[PDB]
Amino acid sequence: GAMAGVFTYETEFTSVIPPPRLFKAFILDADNLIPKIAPQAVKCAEIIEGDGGVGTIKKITFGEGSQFGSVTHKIDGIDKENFVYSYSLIEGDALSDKIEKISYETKLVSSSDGGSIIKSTSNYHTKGDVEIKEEHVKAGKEKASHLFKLVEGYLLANPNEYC
Repeated sequence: GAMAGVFTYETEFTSVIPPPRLFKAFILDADNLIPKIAPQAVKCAEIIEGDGGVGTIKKITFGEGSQFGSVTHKIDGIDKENFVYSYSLIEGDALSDKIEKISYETKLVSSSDGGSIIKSTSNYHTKGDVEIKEEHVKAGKEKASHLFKLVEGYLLANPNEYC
């Protein structure tokens, strides 16, 4: 059979919002928060199976900004105490004959200046010859970035929320 491998890519960015509020809002309430503040980004998020914990399958339908496309995610793990959230891409444009799955990890690490470091790990499950383009990968890193700034901007404007 064809060669199975994992291509791992790691990216980091900072936030003025510390991990508890940021993980509660940006991670745990993404289904409610993002459609509400960025409808052009996320139209809706519907749970296909499960209740919200590990093993939950959910479809995220994009707004006009992503031509009303969609992704299907499986929740691999949630650590509310360590601000870690793992999920896999089980249906999406990023998948192909070459890339059968993409496992993701988002970790919120605190800093002594009262903020967060948002560490994102992308694990591509490859089949056969590996041909991962830097432009294709960075388009997903760029993607997540422009949206987080809408989230950050809203949390700063609404301090009473997610306390």
